[PDB]
Amino acid sequence: VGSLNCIVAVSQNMGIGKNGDLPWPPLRNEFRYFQRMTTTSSVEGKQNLVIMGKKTWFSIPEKNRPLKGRINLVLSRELKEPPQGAHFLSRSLDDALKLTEQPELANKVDMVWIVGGSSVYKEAMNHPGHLKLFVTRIMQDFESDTFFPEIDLEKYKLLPEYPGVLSDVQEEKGIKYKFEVYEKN
Ligand SMILES: NC(=O)C1=CN([C@@H]2O[C@H](COP(=O)(O)OP(=O)(O)OC[C@H]3O[C@@H](n4cnc5c(N)ncnc54)[C@H](OP(=O)(O)O)[C@@H]3O)[C@@H](O)[C@H]2O)C=CC1
Ligand SMILES: Nc1nc(=O)c2nc(CNc3ccc(C(=O)N[C@@H](CCC(=O)O)C(=O)O)cc3)cnc2[nH]1
Ligand SMILES: [K+]
Repeated sequence: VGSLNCIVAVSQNMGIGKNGDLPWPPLRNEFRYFQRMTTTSSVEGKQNLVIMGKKTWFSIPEKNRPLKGRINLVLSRELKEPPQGAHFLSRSLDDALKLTEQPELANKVDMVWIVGGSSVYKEAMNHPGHLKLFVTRIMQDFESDTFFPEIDLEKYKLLPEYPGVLSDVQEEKGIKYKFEVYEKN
């Protein structure tokens, strides 16, 4: 796999989660952005793969699992088999990427998206070679118990724009946010 994508939404205090859910009220267009970015593939015959930790999997409402139109892979050191509805299970990020090149997934996976949580992001972001980080900056503090680190501008560049990503401040339910894209090579 020659590129990875991470996608995350963060509060001003770097929060991503609280009590097994998001720290903020539901932002429907932000969710639709997540859906669009992770699902969209114009390569006929293939789907994108989403990789996530176990707590992130159980944080998705059961009626939306597995995430439709995507191959869903969960990371766990304890399971077993994939949780009910998930397509695949791997014991590490390295194992997950290796799995995509084996016969079952060989001609089936287009883009790989890392969708959380904290550990999965940390390792992906240190992974050699090309990485893009799609970061939604929610422009408020929210009480949180799970966090995303400050991005190191030594390794990553904030792209001034990116095709298909809106550049202006967004607002839903009185909450302002903006879509950012970072890249390292
Ligand atoms: N705002 C946002 O963009 C997002 C928010 N969230 C929020 O974050 C919280 C969940 O994230 P977090 O608490 O970080 O948990 P994770 O989703 O990362 O789940 C943690 C568990 O996943 C497994 N795991 C994680 N990394 C690896 C690895 N590299 N290899 C093998 N197994 C791994 C382990 O399972 P085991 O113990 O079975 O080994 C671990 O205990 C929730 O509040 C959720 O709502 C989640 C994603 C994005
Ligand atoms: N940008 C971004 N925003 C997030 O909310 C987000 N959340 C997580 C993990 N949490 C979740 C929670 C629910 C769903 C979910 O049910 N998504 C469905 C419905 C989308 C919609 O309502 O429009 C999906 O089909 O993607 C996805 C990820 C990871 N990266 C993110 N990245
Ligand atoms: K496709």
